Amino acid sequence: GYKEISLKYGKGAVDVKIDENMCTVLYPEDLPGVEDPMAEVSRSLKDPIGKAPLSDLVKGKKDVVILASDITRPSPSHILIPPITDELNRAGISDDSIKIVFGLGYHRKHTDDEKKTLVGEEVFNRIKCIDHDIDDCVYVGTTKRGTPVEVFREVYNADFIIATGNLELHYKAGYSGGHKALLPGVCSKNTIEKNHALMFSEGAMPGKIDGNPMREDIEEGGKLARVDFIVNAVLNSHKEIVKVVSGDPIKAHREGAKYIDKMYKRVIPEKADIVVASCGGYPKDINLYQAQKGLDNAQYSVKDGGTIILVAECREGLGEKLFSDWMVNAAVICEVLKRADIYLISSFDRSLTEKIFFKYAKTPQDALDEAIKKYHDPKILVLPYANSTLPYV
Repeated sequence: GYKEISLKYGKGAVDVKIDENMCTVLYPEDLPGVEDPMAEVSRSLKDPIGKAPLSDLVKGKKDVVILASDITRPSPSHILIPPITDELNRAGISDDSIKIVFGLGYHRKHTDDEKKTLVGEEVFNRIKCIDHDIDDCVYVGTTKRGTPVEVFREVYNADFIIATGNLELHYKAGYSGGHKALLPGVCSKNTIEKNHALMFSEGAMPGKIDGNPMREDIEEGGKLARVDFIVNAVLNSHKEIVKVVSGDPIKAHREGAKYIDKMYKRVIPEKADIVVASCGGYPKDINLYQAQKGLDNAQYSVKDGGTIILVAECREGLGEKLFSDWMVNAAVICEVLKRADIYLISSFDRSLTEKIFFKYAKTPQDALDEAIKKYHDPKILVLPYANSTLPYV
């Protein structure tokens, strides 16, 4: 036994020493970003998953709409959109038959400069770039979960809809991308409101599609809006494009989700009694609110009655105002995970750490030594990069 594992903590690192036969250490396999992203887009458009290529699908269309967004940054639009329009032009579709719609959801409209940023100045000059108008939607049906689907008129009017965006793990929708570009981004306040209520279901969790009510509602509303085709950028932890998937809004998305899974999903035979999770260093552990991203990932791998040891400096404090005010009087995950014990190894003192219901230890080793005593031959799981590593049972 007695393996030494170093865990990132703030701007440095700290060691923990574990019986090697008691523990297992899971690491992400962060792929490097492609050397030529636009060429990668072109590759995947010749290689569409679950659909014939754009060449065969858009013949004779006159109102192609491309969905882009920067609700989530960094947007891939300026890389994905030009190679798409190249394919449309190749198939005989002129720039007057092409339209780009930005999915605002609840957010404010874009300035001209911000639109040029999102699509590139050359696309902006050739092709109309239109902000979602949340007050100009058209009802197209209700999902089986009761979400009325009211789509922006520009999108409703289209004879062909190409959804673009990122594809990564999402803490509620399981994964981003696919039909998510349409629902709720270019839908009405009603669609956005009711769909968002599914966030609080028990199956709204990262890495889960089937049985995820939020993901299922999204893909359903997306299907009532008849999204035709997706182009999605698979990102790594540095938000670099490692892969592009194109084609059927369902099948292409599943392919993208397997690439994410190859990088970040670490399947686990059962839940551990002790989980040691580092956020991976400053500034991912800059404050407790941000450290939650590590804890939200570790929460699925600890047993009922288990112990999480969260290694996160939080030099800048509790973080976001509404989250912090809740902890001392958005925080949802911490509240859920309190069927286990949580040690916080941080720059906080014991009094503050305990005031927010964490257990306190000076170092991770001290926390693990006291936790190990509370269990009979505990299984120990160590997540050195918990902000991107998803243990999955």
